[PDB]
Amino acid sequence: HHWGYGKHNGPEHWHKDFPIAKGERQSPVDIDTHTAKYDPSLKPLSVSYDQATSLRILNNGHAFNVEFDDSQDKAVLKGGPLDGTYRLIQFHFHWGSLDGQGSEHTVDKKKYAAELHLVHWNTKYGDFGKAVQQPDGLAVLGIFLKVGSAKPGLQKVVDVLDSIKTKGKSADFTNFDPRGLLPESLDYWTYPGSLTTPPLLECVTWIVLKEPISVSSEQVLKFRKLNFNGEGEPEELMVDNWRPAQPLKNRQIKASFK
Ligand SMILES: NS(=O)(=O)c1ccc(F)cc1
Ligand SMILES: [Hg+2]
Ligand SMILES: [Zn+2]
Repeated sequence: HHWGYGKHNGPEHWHKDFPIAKGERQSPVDIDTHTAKYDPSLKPLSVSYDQATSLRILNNGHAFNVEFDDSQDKAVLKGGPLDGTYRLIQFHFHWGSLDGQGSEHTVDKKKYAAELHLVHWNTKYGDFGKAVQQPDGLAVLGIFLKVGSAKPGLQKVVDVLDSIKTKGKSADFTNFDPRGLLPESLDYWTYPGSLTTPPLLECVTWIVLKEPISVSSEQVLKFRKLNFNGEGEPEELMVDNWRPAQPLKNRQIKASFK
């Protein structure tokens, strides 16, 4: 009836309705650290999230998204491998049923427990819908999450999950500061890719951070208690909402550090 991550509508079937799945610049991919080219001409990232306005949080049956007011240049990403300004529209996570899987990108075949995606769109295109029709319309900042110590800034997110347990539920989520989810260093790898969920459009410049953030076992436990199903339908726990690594093909992954 629609795509998902189950046996019958999972990643291995998406190509049937989304032919782009077998394309040339699909994500995610495995980051081979020994083959990434150090590119000294890449500039440092400029993450300016101080006037950021979160509006709400919702469960959409695939994951949960925290949405921001993107009608103005209030929270932006610039510099790095980018030309122009990209406005923050929302962020979400991909996670697993077990601590040893959950991330979409891998490092030297290594899978982390989850992965954060901060989605931005190229302001030169006017709105989000126009950006997805261009090769450089989107910029997604990806951060790996590892099980260890509790992350203070993640707790607000964790406290509200209970109010959006099933598909379609939302709740107001104001005054959330996204800066509390970043690691100390902004060293990164970059490559041309795509959305990791249908429609799988190849409009993305991926920026994967080297240093992961650590979150407590209890914090990740609460993610696994959400539901794929809407209210009143049989329960299907929301876990393993990740796409396996795709072939690199004719692409090169660059690194901003030696
Ligand atoms: N997971 S992701 O590639 O960052 C993604 C971003 C925006 C979407 F609308 C759908 C998927
Ligand atoms: Hg595109
Ligand atoms: Zn994502």
